[PDB]
Amino acid sequence: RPTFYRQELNKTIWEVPERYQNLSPVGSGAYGSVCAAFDTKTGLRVAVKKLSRPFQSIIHAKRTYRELRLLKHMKHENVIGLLDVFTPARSLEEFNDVYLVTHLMGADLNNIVKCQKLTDDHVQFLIYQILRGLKYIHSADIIHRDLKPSNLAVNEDCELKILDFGLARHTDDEMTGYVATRWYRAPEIMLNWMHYNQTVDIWSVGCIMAELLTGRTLFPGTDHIDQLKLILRLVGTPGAELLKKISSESARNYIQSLTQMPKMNFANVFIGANPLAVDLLEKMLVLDSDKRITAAQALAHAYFAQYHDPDDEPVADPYDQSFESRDLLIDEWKSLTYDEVISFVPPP
Ligand SMILES: Cc1ccc(NC(=O)c2ccnc(N3CCOCC3)c2)cc1NC(=O)c1ccc(NCC[C@@H]2CCCN2C)nc1
Repeated sequence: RPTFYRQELNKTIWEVPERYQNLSPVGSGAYGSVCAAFDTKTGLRVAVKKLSRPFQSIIHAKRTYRELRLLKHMKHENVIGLLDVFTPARSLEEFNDVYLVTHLMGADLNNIVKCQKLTDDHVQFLIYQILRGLKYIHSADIIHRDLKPSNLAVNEDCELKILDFGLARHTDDEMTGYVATRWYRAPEIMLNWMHYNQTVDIWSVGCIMAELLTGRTLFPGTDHIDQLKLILRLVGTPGAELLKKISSESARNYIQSLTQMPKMNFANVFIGANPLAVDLLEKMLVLDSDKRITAAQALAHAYFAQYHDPDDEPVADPYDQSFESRDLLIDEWKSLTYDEVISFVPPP
């Protein structure tokens, strides 16, 4: 057992192993708060997330367990992994806090797009890496669902990892109005049209890739409906096949009220872009999610010829998420989480 020390940081007491020094607050929300630190054991700059009252309700306890499971499984160069997980508790009886440790990220992709010269080469490399990461997570049936430039971290070498920095509770208020939390979302998620699949994240990749090519948000809607109109303007209104797959009858009935529009010419929206980038965008930004290119198919697209190596694009180990349908009490979620904390083995 390491020795732990205590310190107050803004609003709470952080109790962490001695290896972790120079803790400095970097973010806070209702689900957790994060400090940057130096891990003296590995020489790494690390982020330390202390979950906020992780076992306060069934919803919080299950979300704690879910995030811990996910981070324990994800072992890929383009996906955030878990460097450490700890608790000051010496037994299940006293277990109440959970701290998760990852590499400390620097710039995100907003910090890249808002103020650099992005060549086509940069765009190929950055999108290649997102798709490489997504082939991996999707091979485990892990769906991100909130892929957006602020969740992609990028180093000075343009190396990228997919994360989720979200520290707040999931919410309606959050996706309301002229907000980046909605601009990248697939329209079937945005309007709850149907059970969504892993290509919700490929739609987001199309939106991010468009934005690296033009420097502008592709669909900066002022609300859900305005955004839906921007979308349909570009990709055209749904045809009969897609309409049937809209299980929501009110939603299906709303889209039929709209004047039909044809899919636009993407070379005339993405003026000057590499024709192969334009081709790829046409395959990503398809309204019917059954017809969208997958991450694995996209990595094989000619746009990525300079980067694609089918022997160096790995898939994940099988990921059991049967717990998602398990009906458990707070203390059972808490014990499952405890076992995962104590069984953690650090990466090499
Ligand atoms: C410590 C920690 C603990 C857990 C997590 N969780 C996740 O990333 C996470 C949670 C749920 N799902 C995840 N998955 C979903 C499937 O696709 C892969 C990602 C990922 C993430 C962190 N890391 C951070 O939150 C973090 C915070 C700040 C930071 N650097 C500070 C500077 C910021 C970073 C980018 C822009 N900068 C201003 N680095 C890491």
